[PDB]
Amino acid sequence: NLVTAFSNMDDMLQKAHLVIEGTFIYLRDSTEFFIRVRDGWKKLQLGELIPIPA
Amino acid sequence: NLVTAFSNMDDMLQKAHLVIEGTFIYLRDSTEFFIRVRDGWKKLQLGELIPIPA
Amino acid sequence: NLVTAFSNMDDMLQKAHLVIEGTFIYLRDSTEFFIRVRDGWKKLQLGELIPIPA
Repeated sequence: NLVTAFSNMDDMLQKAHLVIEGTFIYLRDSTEFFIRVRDGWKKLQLGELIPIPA
Repeated sequence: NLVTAFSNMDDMLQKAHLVIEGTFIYLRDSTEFFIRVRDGWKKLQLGELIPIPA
Repeated sequence: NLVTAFSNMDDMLQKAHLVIEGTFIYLRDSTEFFIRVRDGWKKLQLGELIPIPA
């Protein structure tokens, strides 16, 4: 539907049925993103962390 | 606005006016993602399929 | 929450507190995408512009 999150990848992996296909998944611990697709997930390619200006 | 989908890329290509710029596009057949932008689309870089745990 | 936008990267960089972590950020001028994460942003890897069919 939109975007949800999990503490980490393993939490995401065990809750495949709680996420509808085509939804974005944020991993709080690693600040990474995955997408729930048919029969699994796919990792979104993200760049290096851009620190917030002072 | 958010996220929509098409069966495949060609269906997406012929419906450019049905998707507002800045929207995410899921291709059901290839489980790929595109983003509708100014004057076209851009393919989102996704990783290999991560199979669901047994 | 979902998706928002800025004219360009610099406008985005000065408004870090206007975007909640886990939100997608579209840059109108460069038609690029970033994601607001913990302590900053991360650039989404996008492909070359796919022109709209005539």
